[PDB]
Amino acid sequence: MTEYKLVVVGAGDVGKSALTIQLIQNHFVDEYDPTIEDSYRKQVVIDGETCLLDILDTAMRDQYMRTGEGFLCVFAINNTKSFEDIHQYREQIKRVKDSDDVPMVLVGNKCDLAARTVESRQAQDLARSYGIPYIETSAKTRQGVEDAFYTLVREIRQH
Ligand SMILES: Nc1nc2c(ncn2[C@@H]2O[C@H](COP(=O)(O)OP(=O)(O)NP(=O)(O)O)[C@@H](O)[C@H]2O)c(=O)[nH]1
Ligand SMILES: [Ca+2]
Ligand SMILES: [Mg+2]
Repeated sequence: MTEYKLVVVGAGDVGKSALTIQLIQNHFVDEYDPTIEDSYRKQVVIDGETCLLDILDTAMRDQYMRTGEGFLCVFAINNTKSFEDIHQYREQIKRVKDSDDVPMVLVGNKCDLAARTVESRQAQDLARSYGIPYIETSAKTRQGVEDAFYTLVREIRQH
């Protein structure tokens, strides 16, 4: 079966682990729940293709990073700095992959919140400038979580 190596990156506490554990185990990380594990493997069927997903939940990180085939770049919609950090995460990925054209989706997480400081349009516009999809997610409600990871798999297949 086909394999996909996915890497989840982003600033602290944006929800990298929550998104990954929600996709892998269908439960929501809260305050004091374990996010010590950094790697996850899951067999899933995606558009009729049985897929083996390796997911690296980032906190020898560079050797792991270089092997990623696609990247979820995550910020939280109530964390302006995490959104401003995205450009640096993308630049790092581009350098370690040695490519201007890496499968990537921009994820705006925590879209369940009743107040936000990062507007959807400005994330939409940044993603357009990168040529990549933008998906708003909630690891809490599961909204868009499968959409984000599967869209990333589809971007890797398009590559
Ligand atoms: N309301 C809400 N809170 C969320 C959501 N996703 C994560 N959180 C909360 O945000 C905090 C950090 O989540 P976590 O997944 O650990 O983030 P992280 O990016 O893995 N942090 P770290 O860099 O420490 O690995 C936790 O309190 C978690 O419950 C979400 O979609 N909605
Ligand atoms: Ca293999
Ligand atoms: Mg984490």
